[PDB]
Formats: sequence, structure tokens, C-alpha cells
Amino acid sequence: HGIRMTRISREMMKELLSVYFIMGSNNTKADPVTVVQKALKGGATLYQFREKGGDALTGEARIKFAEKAQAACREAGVPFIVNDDVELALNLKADGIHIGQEDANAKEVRAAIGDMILGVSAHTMSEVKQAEEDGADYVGLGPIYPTETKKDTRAVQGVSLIEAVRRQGISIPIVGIGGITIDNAAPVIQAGADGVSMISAISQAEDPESAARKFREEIQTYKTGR
Ligand SMILES: Cc1ncc(C[n+]2csc(CCOP(=O)(O)O)c2C)c(N)n1
Ligand SMILES: [Mg+2]
Repeated sequence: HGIRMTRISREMMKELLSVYFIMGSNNTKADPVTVVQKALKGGATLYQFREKGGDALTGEARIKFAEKAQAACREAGVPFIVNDDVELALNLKADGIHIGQEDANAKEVRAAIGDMILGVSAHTMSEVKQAEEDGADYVGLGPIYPTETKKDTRAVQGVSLIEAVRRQGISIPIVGIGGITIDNAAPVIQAGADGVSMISAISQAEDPESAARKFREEIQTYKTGR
């Protein structure tokens, strides 16, 4: 994953979304970079650096943590995505950026980042369509199941929006998010998603490596079987 000179293809985008681990320092009681390393070794296919709120790091300390997480992703051969912070993404030469409905407007972010990967969180059909017309490479849909990791979430929607987007014939890359565990991931893939994303199911696991590996095995099975 080098410096891109073309938009990512939908085929490659959908492969990367399979097991999409998201983490910051306030999401684990263990050493944060160690947790990221273990998730990548077990099989996460994409990583998002999300360091915000709670007792998150700030300043130089947050930047130095991001550089260590990015180096972990380079050693594993997995792309590094930054949540929210367009300037950090550009300064680190991240592989991409994830934004939501209250963040910078997708059209302006797509202008600022060239051919980097762009993800948008969406909760409704118009928001998916808008994200696609704005130049997103994928959408994050949810919350599928109840979750407390992110404070301010929208209402729990199950797989309803995923099915509705596939019914309207839209083929954009989709990752499901919100309260996903190894026990409830399969239906997200059966409804038509290209992957699952998680924080707690991996970051707070007794054994994050084995948790990542089990997700990778299960998601592969269900993508072939739907
Ligand atoms: C790919 C992507 N889609 C959406 C979001 C926003 N988001 C929605 S629910 C949630 C918490 C999940 O934690 P848990 O797995 O512990 O329930 C997050 C961070 C994002 N940052 N990235
Ligand atoms: Mg955001």
C-alpha cells in the first residue's frame, strides 16, 4: 500500500473491509500499540486510528502514538486509516480517512486528500447516496447492534439499511459497525455487507490475536457462502 495515483477499486476496497479493527488508547486496559500488533497478527485486514474523547491522548503524545500504530500496520502489510482528522492523515501519509455526518463535508475532504481512501458513516438511504455522489470509497453503516463504546450514536438499525441499499441495486463497498461480536457477525455479511468493523470485541478481549483470527476465518466463510 503505497501512494495512490488512482481511486481504489471496488474489488480491493471490499476485500480490505473484511475485518476492520478500530481502536484508540482509551478502548483497552492493555498497552495500545501491543493490542494493535496482536489484532494485525491474528488477521485484521484494515485498521482505523480513532483517538478521541474520554481520557484520550492529545498533542504530541497522540501524534507519536499514531506513528507507532502506522508502523505496526506497515509491518503487517495492512492500510492505516485516520478517523476525523484530515490534517493528521495528510501529515502521516495515511492510506485514508474516515468521517461522519458531523465532520468535515465529504466533498471538501475528497478534494483535500487526492486519491486516498475515504470512508463515510451513514445511517439512512439518502446519506448513503450522498456519500457515493461525494466521492466516498466505502460507507460504515450502523449501529447494527447496541453499543456503548461510542457515546452519541444513532438508533440501533440491525441489518435493515444494508438490505435496503442492496435492494436499490447499489454496489458501493459496505462495512457494518456497532456491537459486532464473533457470535453476531454472520448475518451482517449475509445481508450484503463486505465486512464487519469492531472496537471492543477485539480491543477488550483476553486474547486479541485469537479474536482477530476467529473473525477472519468466519468472515471468509460467510462471504463465500453468500
Ligand atoms: C468504519 C467506521 N464506521 C463508523 C464509525 C463510527 N462508529 C459507529 S458505532 C462505533 C463504535 C463501535 O464500537 P464497538 O465495536 O465496541 O461496538 C463507531 C466508532 C467509524 N469511526 N468507522
Ligand atoms: Mg467522526
